[PDB]
Amino acid sequence: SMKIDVVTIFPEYLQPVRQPGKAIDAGLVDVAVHDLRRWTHDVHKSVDDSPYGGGPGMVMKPTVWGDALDEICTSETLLVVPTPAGYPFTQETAWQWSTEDHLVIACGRYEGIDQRVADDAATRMRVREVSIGDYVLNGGEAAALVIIEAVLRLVPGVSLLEGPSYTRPPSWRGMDVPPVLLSGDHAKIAAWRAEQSRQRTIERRPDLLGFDS
Amino acid sequence: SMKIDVVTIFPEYLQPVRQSLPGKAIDAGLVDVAVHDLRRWTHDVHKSVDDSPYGGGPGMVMKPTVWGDALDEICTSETLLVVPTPAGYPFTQETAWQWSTEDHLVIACGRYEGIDQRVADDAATRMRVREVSIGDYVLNGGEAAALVIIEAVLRLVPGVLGSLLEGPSYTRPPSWRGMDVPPVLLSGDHAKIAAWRAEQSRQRTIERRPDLLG
Ligand SMILES: NC(=O)c1ccc2[nH]ccc2c1
Ligand SMILES: NC(=O)c1ccc2[nH]ccc2c1
Repeated sequence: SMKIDVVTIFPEYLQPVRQPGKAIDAGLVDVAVHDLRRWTHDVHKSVDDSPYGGGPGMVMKPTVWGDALDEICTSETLLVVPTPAGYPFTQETAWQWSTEDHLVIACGRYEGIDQRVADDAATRMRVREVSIGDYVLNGGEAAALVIIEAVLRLVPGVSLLEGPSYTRPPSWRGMDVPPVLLSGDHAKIAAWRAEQSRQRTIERRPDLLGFDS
Repeated sequence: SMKIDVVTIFPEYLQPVRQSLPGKAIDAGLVDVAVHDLRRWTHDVHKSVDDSPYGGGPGMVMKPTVWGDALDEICTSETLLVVPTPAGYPFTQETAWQWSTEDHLVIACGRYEGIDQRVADDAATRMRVREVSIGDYVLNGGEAAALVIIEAVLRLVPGVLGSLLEGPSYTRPPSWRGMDVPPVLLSGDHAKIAAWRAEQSRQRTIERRPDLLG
């Protein structure tokens, strides 16, 4: 069983998590979404301020985050902070996190979260700053959705690129399913599929096989 | 001015990003995101979208006749057809920049073990097709990848927003739970601040992303 808390200033953006939806329905995992502004005290509910040292944009204040995480996290929590400057989130990471009791995902907006939030949390719990890929999102919420989906499907009770797949009809718009796939010859099918995967990995992801680019 | 059509068997997944678009950008006709239920193009009363894989194996494959009809209706010769797949080329910020100038993106969201390959192969004979992965992890389907792609692309579209890793950022208060903001940031020596940030970036990139440094 796993508990996931997501903290965000846009809780409505996390609704796609209800599809993970079937997983929540079957009660293996519970996912709860929290509005960060719940932990503000001024009437303007401010969560951001200009950066020390200058630069464009705003930084999320540590005070509000600290109060939220104080309430939501325990010492057993794995605190996950999406950020383009994070360690890479990979399938290995997803396997690792799949056996955790409690994930808390802190979703940043603006130019990021004051670094002391993660630093303070790390004195009490395990903290993981991670990137889901080399592109810029408008905030951590889409990353949270990717992480949740990748992790939940590995929870107990829920190399080379995959080649092309085919299903019926065997001829469509004058394009035939590769004949070997209709042959029923398991050895020849396995071989053809390995060759397809090789071509595809070399072409699209040569890095996976230890080649440049 | 970009139109994005997304085709999926879970259209509700994409509704929050649809509603997150700034009214001003929609009012100015800079952007439109439309989401379509793939089952609109099914042929049978059971609204079947998948079938068993030729050659055997686990899971199911999405039917080419259904996808073929959907894309026939939605795509034109000017369309850039995006197909999220773990077997794709990597989607990066460079990709997002390239696609941000397109008039029409169509994102085909697959489930199970993928879409019959003839769908993309046939589409590629009359439009540009891009199979892409958003990272090295497995999702249940393409919807979360579509969300990522839509966000990354649209924030580059002129209007809709109205190397090395970045280092740490700080804001008020100057002291918090025993941790001080690095005094250099308060120094008013902006050449020194820039050099400090550069070194923080170098150290963080070495620690977290050595791949970025050859
Ligand atoms: N690529 C990422 O993982 C990423 C990019 C931008 C972001 N902004 C807030 C969180 C976040 C994550
Ligand atoms: N990592 C990806 O981009 C990814 C993983 C699994 C998927 N299933 C369907 C589309 C898709 C994309």
